[PDB]
Amino acid sequence: MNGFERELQNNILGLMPQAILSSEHGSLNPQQLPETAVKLDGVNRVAPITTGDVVLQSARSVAVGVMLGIDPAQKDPLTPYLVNVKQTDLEPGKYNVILGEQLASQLGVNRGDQIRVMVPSASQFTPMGRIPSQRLFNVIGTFAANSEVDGYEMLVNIEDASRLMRYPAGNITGWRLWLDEPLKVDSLSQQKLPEGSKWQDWRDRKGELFQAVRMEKNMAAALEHH
Repeated sequence: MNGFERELQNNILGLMPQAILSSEHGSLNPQQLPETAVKLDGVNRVAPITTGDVVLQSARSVAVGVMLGIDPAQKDPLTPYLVNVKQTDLEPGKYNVILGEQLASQLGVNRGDQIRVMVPSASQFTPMGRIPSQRLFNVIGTFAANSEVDGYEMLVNIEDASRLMRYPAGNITGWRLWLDEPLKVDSLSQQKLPEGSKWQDWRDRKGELFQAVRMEKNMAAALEHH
């Protein structure tokens, strides 16, 4: 690689979940499967996460995002890129949100504004048709990492995220993994997993990027026989 793999890993895969150990169906109960029980190879850090695709509406515009619900007390890879805002302000029940700076710009919002956050996946039935699980969140700041995630990721309190996802209280999406070697997810996904758990990874969202990694090695293989 021309630094290709290193750049992909530091600038794309650094700032998004590389993999998540979730439950087979629906949400995960961390009393059933606690952090202590996450015993896995090739993993150097684990953290709880609640994540999903969201639709955002401000006073002026609409946008798509990826909600990262985190334990505010634990450092996230985005923590160094926070712009004049502390992650610990994502207190549970406050429905605060730190937006990627470009996502904030698309929405025309600044800290002190509210945005409506919808999870159409988690819609509730009514006699008048299905409505998205939704709630207003309070913008408290931004992050600026100069990465694509600036345009769509947002950080919220994990419990607030779980509520929006309509999970049972105390449940989470699963355990976010940081991998020694994130380009090896295909092999890592084959390892022994806790019963009832399922592996997912960054290929779900960045399929063509993973294909590029594979095909660029194939190219090396084919064009440099030596």
